[PDB]
Amino acid sequence: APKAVLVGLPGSGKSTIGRRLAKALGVGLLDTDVAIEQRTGRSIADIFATDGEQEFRRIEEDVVRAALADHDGVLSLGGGAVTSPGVRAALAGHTVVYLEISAAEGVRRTGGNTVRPLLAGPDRAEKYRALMAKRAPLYRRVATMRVDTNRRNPGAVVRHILSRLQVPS
Ligand SMILES: O=C(O)C1=C[C@@H](O)[C@@H](O)[C@H](O)C1
Ligand SMILES: [Cl-]
Ligand SMILES: [Cl-]
Ligand SMILES: [Mg+2]
Ligand SMILES: [Mg+2]
Ligand SMILES: [Mg+2]
Repeated sequence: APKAVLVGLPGSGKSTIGRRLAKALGVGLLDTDVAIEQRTGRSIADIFATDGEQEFRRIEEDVVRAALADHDGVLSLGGGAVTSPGVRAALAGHTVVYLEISAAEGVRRTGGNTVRPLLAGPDRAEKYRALMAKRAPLYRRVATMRVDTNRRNPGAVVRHILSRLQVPS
């Protein structure tokens, strides 16, 4: 089972923190979005476009649950996985690091050409605020450590992580 599960909105640093925390802990990183693409042979965008979000969430839940059982390193969950009650259930007992980010920073960090079915223009900031407002309690409900990625150098936030995993609380 994972040493740590990372959750948070798109732009919260899951891929990069993932990478640094994993190196620090000395194991592999698995991103459940990547795992979904590997298992299905499909892009996430095609699943959303052609089959819809609800089908995506069921697939995702299955993959997340498998990963929680079979992966031994750092696991990063796609931003919306926590909207699935079964995903929340499966996370019980695990170490769950919530990467918290404000809307301004998250919006800036997600504005390139990455395809994002649930975060595409116009009014991307409005869409980001809506995801944040809805998902905030869900992230909080599952997390065991929360770290602020707004301003600290990643390498830093991670220190809050390696150190924090190690001592009581
Ligand atoms: O915020 C979301 O719900 C998503 C985030 C991505 O990681 C992908 O899992 C997908 O585009 C859905
Ligand atoms: Cl790594
Ligand atoms: Cl899901
Ligand atoms: Mg990096
Ligand atoms: Mg894709
Ligand atoms: Mg299916």
